[PDB]
Amino acid sequence: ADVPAGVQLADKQTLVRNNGSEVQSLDPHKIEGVPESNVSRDLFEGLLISDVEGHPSPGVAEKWENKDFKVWTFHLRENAKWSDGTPVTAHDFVYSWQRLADPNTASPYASYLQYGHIANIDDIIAGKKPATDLGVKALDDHTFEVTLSEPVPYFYKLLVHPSVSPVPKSAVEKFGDKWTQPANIVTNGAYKLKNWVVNERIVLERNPQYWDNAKTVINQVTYLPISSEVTDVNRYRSGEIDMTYNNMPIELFQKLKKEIPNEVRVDPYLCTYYYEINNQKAPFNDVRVRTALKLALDRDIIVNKVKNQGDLPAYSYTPPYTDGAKLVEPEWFKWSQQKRNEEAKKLLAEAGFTADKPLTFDLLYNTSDLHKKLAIAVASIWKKNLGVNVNLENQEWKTFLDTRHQGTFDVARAGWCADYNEPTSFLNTMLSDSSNNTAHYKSPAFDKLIADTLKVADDTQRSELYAKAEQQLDKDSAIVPVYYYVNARLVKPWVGGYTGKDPLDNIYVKNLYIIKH
Repeated sequence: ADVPAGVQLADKQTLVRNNGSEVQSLDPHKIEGVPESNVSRDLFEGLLISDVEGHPSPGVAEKWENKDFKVWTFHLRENAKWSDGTPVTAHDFVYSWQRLADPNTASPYASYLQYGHIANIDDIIAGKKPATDLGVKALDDHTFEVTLSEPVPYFYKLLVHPSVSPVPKSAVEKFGDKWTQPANIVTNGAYKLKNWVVNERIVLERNPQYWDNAKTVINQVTYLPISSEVTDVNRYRSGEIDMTYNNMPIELFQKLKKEIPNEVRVDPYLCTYYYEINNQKAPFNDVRVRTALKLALDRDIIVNKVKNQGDLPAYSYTPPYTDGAKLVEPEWFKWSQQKRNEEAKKLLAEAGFTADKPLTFDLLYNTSDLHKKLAIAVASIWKKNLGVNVNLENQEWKTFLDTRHQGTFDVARAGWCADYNEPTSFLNTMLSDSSNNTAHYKSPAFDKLIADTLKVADDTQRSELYAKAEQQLDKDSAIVPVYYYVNARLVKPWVGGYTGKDPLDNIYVKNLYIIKH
């Protein structure tokens, strides 16, 4: 943390943050969500980290170079250490990235190594080559070298993500699945795990072995698993919570802006809210069905009437403000809703749906006041505008993610936030073989367009290919884009260090501080 000259620090430097749900895991290779990553950034530190404004900055690596954007060499700081006092080395990273790549780890982010194009990743993921064949090596204890199969100019930007953070081999091997328990875990971020009560709280305490520990101000941070945005706001206003999760209650949001304007933080956020269609399950394997749902959804109603929190109606997967996005707004988005509805009704009728045999399916969402209210509204909009019947089903976060990976669903509420600020952070998740492809979308044409982006050595050609890839996704109606999120949350006046300038919202508690109040 960088405490401005003249600010008075509170005697007690403790923080309570709501985290939206119970985490899937504390193991960096078994996680894929925002709640998981929120805790991960405090416990595990990779090569690079985001600074307070989100710029890729030195993490375990103090400096790095690239040779033709294909061979990246990371110089690790000599004083990087784990919470048990042992050094963080290049060998930790070799082991960790191999474990991420190994099919037996079954990481939801195994494909992150394909996104960066680390040498031999496809064969390793497919079980054709051993994980030890991955294009990574420790040149010495403090030098980690990464070899890519093609030039990736933005490669370093990927390295702040939890999936590429180091894990302690000794603990993993000795304790297996219980390595993340407080008594067994070993961490290298600014914090260490003190307590973990499932569905109650996660308590982290400062890690004195952290290389930058002298600049850490908060001594303890608690992460709560409250999925009710109303409850989160209530416990924030009661004094228990210092920072809410960034999902706001429809019930209370308007009032909050007028009641505590200075505490309501609303900043740009590179995330897209959409309805994920299971593309491999009939009748959703029919583009006419998918297009009808996409068109019959009234974004103006949802975004400006039901939600009204500053979100922008979406027509794409990648947010248009992503660095490098030069997207073409589709013609259907410019139409009137009635015109969209007619087209939707016509396509559904074409697909074989009548009043006698209407389209009926499930709408899965993770337990939440916001998602339930949006799902009820969408169910109503689709019933009125298209004559479809929707069965709402809620599931806890971890279960919900597993269900989408399993393909045991029809339509699911979804949200994707950038891992790095570049269009492929979104587009790569729709590749036929992506470990993050929960839409179960497989398009050779889409795959080709993205493959071509690293075959050109020009940003204008790359951007045009990204625009074409979005048009392909849109023509196939892979998903139902709803809106581009805004990062809205409540932050107590005494919480210093949260600028809200980072569009990826990669917060580190080590950068925050409590002002005397």
